[PDB]
Amino acid sequence: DPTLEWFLSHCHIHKYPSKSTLIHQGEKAETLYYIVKGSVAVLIKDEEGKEMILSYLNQGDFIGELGLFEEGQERSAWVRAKTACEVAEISYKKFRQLIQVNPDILMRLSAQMARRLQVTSEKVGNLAFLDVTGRIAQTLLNLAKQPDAMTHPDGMQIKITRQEIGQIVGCSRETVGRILKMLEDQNLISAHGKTIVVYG
Amino acid sequence: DPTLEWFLSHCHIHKYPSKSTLIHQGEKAETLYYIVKGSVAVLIKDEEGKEMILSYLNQGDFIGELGLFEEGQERSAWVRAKTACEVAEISYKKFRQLIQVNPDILMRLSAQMARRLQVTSEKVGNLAFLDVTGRIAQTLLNLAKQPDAMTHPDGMQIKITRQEIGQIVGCSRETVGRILKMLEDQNLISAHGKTIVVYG
DNA sequence: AAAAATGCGAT
DNA sequence: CTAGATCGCATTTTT
DNA sequence: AAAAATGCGAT
DNA sequence: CTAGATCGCATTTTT
Ligand SMILES: Nc1ncnc2c1ncn2[C@@H]1O[C@@H]2COP(=O)(O)O[C@H]2[C@H]1O
Ligand SMILES: Nc1ncnc2c1ncn2[C@@H]1O[C@@H]2COP(=O)(O)O[C@H]2[C@H]1O
Ligand SMILES: Nc1ncnc2c1ncn2[C@@H]1O[C@@H]2COP(=O)(O)O[C@H]2[C@H]1O
Ligand SMILES: Nc1ncnc2c1ncn2[C@@H]1O[C@@H]2COP(=O)(O)O[C@H]2[C@H]1O
Repeated sequence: DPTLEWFLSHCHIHKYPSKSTLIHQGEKAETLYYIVKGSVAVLIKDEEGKEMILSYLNQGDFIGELGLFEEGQERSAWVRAKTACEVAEISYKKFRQLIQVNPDILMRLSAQMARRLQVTSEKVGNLAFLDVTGRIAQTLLNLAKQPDAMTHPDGMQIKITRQEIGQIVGCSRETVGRILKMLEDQNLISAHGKTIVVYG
Repeated sequence: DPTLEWFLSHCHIHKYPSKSTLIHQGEKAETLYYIVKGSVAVLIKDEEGKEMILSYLNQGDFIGELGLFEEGQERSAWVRAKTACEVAEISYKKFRQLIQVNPDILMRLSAQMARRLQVTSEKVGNLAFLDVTGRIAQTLLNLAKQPDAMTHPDGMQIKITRQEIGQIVGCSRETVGRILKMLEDQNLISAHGKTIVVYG
């Protein structure tokens, strides 16, 4: 779209290698991010260090928008890179100015926030209403419908650790591994290492 | 603020008695709400009918904003009145027009969405990281810091059923009642019926 | 060759 | 009862 | 006088 | 093991 090259034209483009940190929880927020290319993960932590992924984010997504509305706000979560990234970055102070010339970009953001709120809420009912099995099941399903999913003769093929599915459904990596074995025991999937074939 | 009487001036003011439904899950969303007075509850459901409160909302809060950004969107949750209410209502079609004359009101909304996303996320870690006891504890604490909380000689006094705390922390009313007894067993609170004194 | 991820499995 | 978290390391799977 | 909310407590 | 969900109704607490 037209207003994109414009917005982009006023941003600092930065790169972040996979596994790195773009945003740190608790720090003063003054910057806005826009993923130009790559995937990141939004995570929160417990006192011990156990992580909980709240979302994944991709091209076309803004990051660090939450601290843009109320003075002296802190980052609400850690944001780490899943792959290599190319993020457009801009100063809140700056951004505020762009949306005056054109509030339409502010709209584009608010929409995202709306979608985000929808899914988080959806994620709340999930933790409240489904048991691990169901949560893992719904996850392999979502994962398989993703574009980065590999096409395989018996269904779709994904790659991910028991550990990370655990940080997604909110359980222990041990519980994942066991539910996994059961889902295979029931001929629903077929896992070998990080590779899981979700049968169709 | 000035832009308020303005926005308000273009809304239909409606009243809703306590226990009633302002928004129904799954229906076509075309209206925006603004709580002028009163408290509501945002809830989602499981196939059985068990409810899960995602939030409470008060004066100064917008409701039904999520379906305002993408064409043909459906309400994401039920919104029910906790008390009697006076809600300002307006057509999305209309609203869209007000934020052109003044995108500043759109800002006010987006902020709310930001805060909402923060707390829901906070609520996700809670379900993932805390056990019922801890969740109930954090809840009586929050409830007691609320303005509608009654001031009592030994601390703060709140009124609420075991059933509803359950729909808040996401557990069975039976589990609430038992944790309650334990918290009293430990001289932390003192419950008699819907009344609970959270000792200070 | 390492660093990460796993599973044990009886509590 | 039913569903999950633990634990310290050696064994196995991935960068 | 009802309608709602509770607790049983052994599984 | 530790933490929670169940179940059908009579008893108790609230509108
Ligand atoms: N309730 C939870 N219990 C345990 N781990 C959790 C929870 N919620 C999120 N997690 C995280 O998810 C991870 C799954 O695998 P791990 O056992 O290695 O470590 C777990 C934590 O880091
Ligand atoms: N629940 C969520 N879902 C999706 N993205 C989120 C969520 N919570 C936080 N984020 C993103 O992660 C960012 C962390 O820092 P900010 O608070 O600046 O802004 C946050 C959002 O961009
Ligand atoms: N995981 C859950 N298990 C049971 N009830 C739940 C859950 N999440 C939300 N709830 C709701 O919270 C209510 C608490 O009291 P009830 O047992 O009457 O009914 C429960 C459901 O309506
Ligand atoms: N997680 C949430 N926290 C707070 N309010 C919410 C949440 N999810 C939905 N709502 C509100 O409830 C409304 C239900 O209908 P809408 O989707 O129009 O818009 C929704 C929001 O106004």
